[PDB]
Amino acid sequence: QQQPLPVPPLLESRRGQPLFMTVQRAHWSFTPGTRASVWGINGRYLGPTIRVWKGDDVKLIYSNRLTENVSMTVAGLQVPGPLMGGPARMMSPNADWAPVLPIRQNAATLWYHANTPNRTAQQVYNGLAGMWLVEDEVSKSLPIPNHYGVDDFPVIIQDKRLDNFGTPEYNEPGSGGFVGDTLLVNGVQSPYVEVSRGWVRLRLLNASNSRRYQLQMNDGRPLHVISGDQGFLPAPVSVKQLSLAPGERREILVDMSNGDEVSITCSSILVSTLVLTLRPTGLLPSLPMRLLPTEIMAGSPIRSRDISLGDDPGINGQLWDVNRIDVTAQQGTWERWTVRADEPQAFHIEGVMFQIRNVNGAMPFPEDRGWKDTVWVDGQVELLVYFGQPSWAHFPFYFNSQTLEMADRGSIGQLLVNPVPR
Repeated sequence: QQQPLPVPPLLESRRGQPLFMTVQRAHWSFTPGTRASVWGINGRYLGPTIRVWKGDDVKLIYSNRLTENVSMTVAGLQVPGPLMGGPARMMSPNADWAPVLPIRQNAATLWYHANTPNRTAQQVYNGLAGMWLVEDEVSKSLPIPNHYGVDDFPVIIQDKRLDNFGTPEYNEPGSGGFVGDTLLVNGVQSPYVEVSRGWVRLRLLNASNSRRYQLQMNDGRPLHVISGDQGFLPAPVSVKQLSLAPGERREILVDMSNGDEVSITCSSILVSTLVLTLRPTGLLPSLPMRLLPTEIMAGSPIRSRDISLGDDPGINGQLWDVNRIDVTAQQGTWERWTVRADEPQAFHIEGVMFQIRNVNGAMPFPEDRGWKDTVWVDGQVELLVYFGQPSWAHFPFYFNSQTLEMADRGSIGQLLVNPVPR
């Protein structure tokens, strides 16, 4: 018998007031199993789901109540380098950080997490992560499920290794990324979610240190993808197996009208491949033919770049160097980036949005044709990157392996985006 899917509380303003985020040990009552502690935001394991609106200027007030330094970031958020932030905006124990974020991007499922240099893998694993939703006029008008915690749920996936009491424990891997043998969704092992007989929206986010998931429905039906690291696809895409690498987000719609139960499923070997069970209640209450009003146009790349990742920490043969700018781009411009990895892993770029143009010389799958900020690289990919945000030498954007331990080990590069205007 599984436990109910925990629904992170929705944290939004509306009154132009600040969103308070206290990084702290989770309450025992939110901690599994019953001995070791875990972390989160505001007393929870993991954090609340933030919801903001395109056009808002949101005041975030972070407070660090942990015994070590913590820097927090919103992955996929389009803001200037100094607002990201990272090591230059790190919070010492008991200190705070109150940035004002100008939300200007389209609707998307983003996420926030600790990005403390050297401690990212451990801090995210410990529970320093949560979902971040951007809503806009488009998402508000779409005929899709949107009642948060009713027919629209966050699905935060993490693979862990539990101690003798059922509490996730971390052991730094000697090589590569951390891999667990137990799946947790929103902090619970293979939970179920009770839904009515209609469409349900799941916002899938891979918040694991390194594991890449290959998701499918246990009854063989297709997964109807509607987004989108950086937003909606032009129209829904129905796939049999969905890849979800660390840091990727995809929103799917599941039709529970048949009144039957359906589960999403995925050494190294997992104790269970059960991700989330959609348990019908018998209650009664398609999909849209188009999501985005326009399959948005991409610009002409003025330059190309080549990025190489491997089984050894570093990018392009170099470890991350805070003093070194690896790429200098011009804001408002487009570039073609070729990313290669002989050791399969996800790749993330801060301060941009990109469209995958080719995967190993072939077309990318439909679910991968919208705007993104994270990509699974197994061989080579070609990206059409847009630099819509500015950054500065001491507040650069990072591009990195999404394998958390690898990033911690130096698989990070620095991107300077000269401001336009200036």
